[PDB]
Amino acid sequence: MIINNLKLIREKKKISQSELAALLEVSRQTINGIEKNKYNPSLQLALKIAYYLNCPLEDIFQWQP
Amino acid sequence: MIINNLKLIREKKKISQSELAALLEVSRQTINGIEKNKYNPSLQLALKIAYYLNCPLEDIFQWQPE
Ligand SMILES: *SCC1=CC(C)(C)N(O)C1(C)C
Ligand SMILES: *SCC1=CC(C)(C)N(O)C1(C)C
Repeated sequence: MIINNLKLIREKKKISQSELAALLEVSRQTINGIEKNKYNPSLQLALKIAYYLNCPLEDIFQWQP
Repeated sequence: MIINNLKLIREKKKISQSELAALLEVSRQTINGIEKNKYNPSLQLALKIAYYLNCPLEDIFQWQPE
């Protein structure tokens, strides 16, 4: 019930997974897992992802009732 | 570290803790713990809070860059 646009946005910005993972200090596998909807990040990791992609968080992770 | 403004925004909007809790389907203790900086709201809960408070999530929850 959270939609995410992480892969689309990352790719539009021409950032690789390995590049984003290093900024975030997480495994590339964890970025990939999020992109593929296998699990969601904690709030802090989500905020760091938004910070390093320079997009509002709700552009990347969307919830709606 | 995340700094949050939930108390301030909630009270400016005249929403009580139990009111917010009901709307979000969580306990009042959960809302209070976020506001007393005990408790870490999940990404989903944070998104629900931003949705109903109708503020950008980063107005409510701010990561301190590090
Ligand atoms: S930062 C917002 C943003 C950038 C871009 C990748 C061009 N987008 O499609 C959105 C609007 C998400
Ligand atoms: S929605 C943004 C917002 C509303 C109000 C509660 C009046 N605020 O102080 C901010 C700017 C957080």
